[PDB]
Amino acid sequence: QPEPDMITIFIGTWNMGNAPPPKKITSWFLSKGQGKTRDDSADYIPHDIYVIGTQEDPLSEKEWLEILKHSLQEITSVTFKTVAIHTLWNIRIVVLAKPEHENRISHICTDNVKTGIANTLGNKGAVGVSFMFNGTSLGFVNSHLTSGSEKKLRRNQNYMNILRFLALGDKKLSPFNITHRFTHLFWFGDLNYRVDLPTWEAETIIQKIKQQQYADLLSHDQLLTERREQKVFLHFEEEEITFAPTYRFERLTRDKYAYTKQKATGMKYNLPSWCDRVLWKSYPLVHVVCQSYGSTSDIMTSDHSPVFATFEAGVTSQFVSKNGPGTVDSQGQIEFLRCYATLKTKSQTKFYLEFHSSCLESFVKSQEGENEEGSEGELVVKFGETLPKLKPIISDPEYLLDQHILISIKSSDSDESYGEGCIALRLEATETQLPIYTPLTHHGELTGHFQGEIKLQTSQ
Ligand SMILES: C1C[C@@H](c2nc(C3CC3)no2)CN1
Repeated sequence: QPEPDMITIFIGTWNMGNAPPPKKITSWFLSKGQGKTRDDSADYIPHDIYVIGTQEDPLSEKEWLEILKHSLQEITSVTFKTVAIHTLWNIRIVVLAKPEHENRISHICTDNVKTGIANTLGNKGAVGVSFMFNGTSLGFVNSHLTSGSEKKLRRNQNYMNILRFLALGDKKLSPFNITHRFTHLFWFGDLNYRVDLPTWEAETIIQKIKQQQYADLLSHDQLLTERREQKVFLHFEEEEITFAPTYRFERLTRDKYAYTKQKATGMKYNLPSWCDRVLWKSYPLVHVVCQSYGSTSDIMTSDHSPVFATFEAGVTSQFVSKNGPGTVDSQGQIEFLRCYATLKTKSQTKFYLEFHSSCLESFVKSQEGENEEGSEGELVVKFGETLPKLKPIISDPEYLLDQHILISIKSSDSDESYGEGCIALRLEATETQLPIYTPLTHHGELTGHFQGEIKLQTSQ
């Protein structure tokens, strides 16, 4: 039975509006409704992994697991195994996988983050799951961010608290937050970003939705505009939105958007918005292809419609050689040549690098770089040809070219990371000096760049 080099992943997000679901929710898992939808000819083909995020979920874990498993069994005739379930208040994440994957999945983590202080602590935050699928790390975040059209900045703050404080993946990757810990990271939920148009334009917006003319609405979507201005979700992807706004509907129909201000809304308007979203971030040059992104039309218990997204995701096998794991493979090496970091910091400390990768027995600390001034104000940290030669555990190019090197640049004075990035070993050539580049971030915000050349030796 061969190990896969691709799997498909279903991501669902649904704000259930504190109501039980209807008796049939299969359209959700089949990616049927509006937007980029899945071909009828695939309906019986199970996804490898289903990740369900709910918000305002009134069900017990048991109640929801029974509905989910019975739904998937009805669609696929497969009895899925529960990988993980984690709930914070009424925010929940469930991960189900095909039974054949049970001994491919390991290192299962769960965590949550509560966002806000005093007033603003008590119902918003995130839950997450991570695990290994053979040689591939997968992370999943379901977040319910702050509501309200005039709180986009609070949403952006919620995002930065969640990526700082959600403790998933390999705790040895200590300089790295979740945005660097996984081959593939999926972040979804009721992100609560709104279409920022005047209240008076509510009926105009509704008209546009009935005409399926989303362009003038998406140009005002706060998540798209905040992302374009690098305020949030830096280096994440989202598939083009081709489905109607998923909020705020009258319940038991989808024929009416309920946007007017009410006591129940705190006298806020809820103009039709794409609150419910799926984004991802994968390591450079790993296969990830969105194959569906849309909303259901027939699930009407909530004032939100469910959103689905499906992905092809590249995966690698758990590699064993005669040598590694448990020793180095003298036939392999990674050399970083003529490298320099460009940092936005005003601080004058010395800096050193750390190289972290599951292709190394443990992380490698460099010597300090040489600080110079850039022509436009910047700190440039030069490493020359002084960087430690990295000794991978396996030299086989079928393994090594699929790996990645995480880089942290740290202050000698404080040992704190000023920037984190990732370099793919999927090179155009081995034994050849080739340009490398990564942006550097810290707390998910841009702090600089790392660039130079790499020379990779494999056993071929
Ligand atoms: C309910 C179970 C659904 C299902 N059929 C299959 C295979 C074609 C035999 N896999 O799932 C069909 N109707």
